[PDB]
Amino acid sequence: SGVIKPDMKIKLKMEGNVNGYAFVIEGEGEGKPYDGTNTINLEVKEGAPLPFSYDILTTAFNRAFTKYPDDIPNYFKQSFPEGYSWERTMTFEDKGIVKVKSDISLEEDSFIYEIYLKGENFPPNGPVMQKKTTGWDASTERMYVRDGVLKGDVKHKLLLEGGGYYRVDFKTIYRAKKAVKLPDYHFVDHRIEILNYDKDYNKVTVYESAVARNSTD
Repeated sequence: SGVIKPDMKIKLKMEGNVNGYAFVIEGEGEGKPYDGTNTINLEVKEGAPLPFSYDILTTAFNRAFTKYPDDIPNYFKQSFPEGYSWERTMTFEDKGIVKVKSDISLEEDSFIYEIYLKGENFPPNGPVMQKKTTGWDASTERMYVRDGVLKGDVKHKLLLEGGGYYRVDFKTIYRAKKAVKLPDYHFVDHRIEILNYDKDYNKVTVYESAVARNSTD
């Protein structure tokens, strides 16, 4: 049988620092790895109230939760039980930058994430530090092998209060902790949202769906 069950739990901890503000968030959730869906409930443990847009954290809160057709090798699911890690750079159009890394492990029927996030150079009157974003657009991530590991690129966008986009390029490198069958170039279509939040985003629920498809259609 599979180490990845059809219903998997999620536990995570993030240590973060954005424009010098340190914080700690813990999360618990669940998802359906084979359906590509996941929901995480986050709680700020240190650093409340967060003085920046929560949207710069949400995509850090696991591509094991991706629906894949059998004919596209699944880099992420094949990596278990050993698991995988990822590191990501998010370059924002006003020169803000987030670097985030996460280690994804498995114990019984929970994935465990250990996340470190550092955001720098956000303008003090920009949409991030002034909490004027409303969420991410739906996106498509381009997945392809480089130097033996899997890269994912996204030409992404945050939506702004009052209309308009705040563009953000994502570059992620995913590293399996064992030899796996490598996929060809393909796409993962995402939609992430904040489902609910309390006043200062101390308690937040995030949902994401993700589905893979070929690059030859």
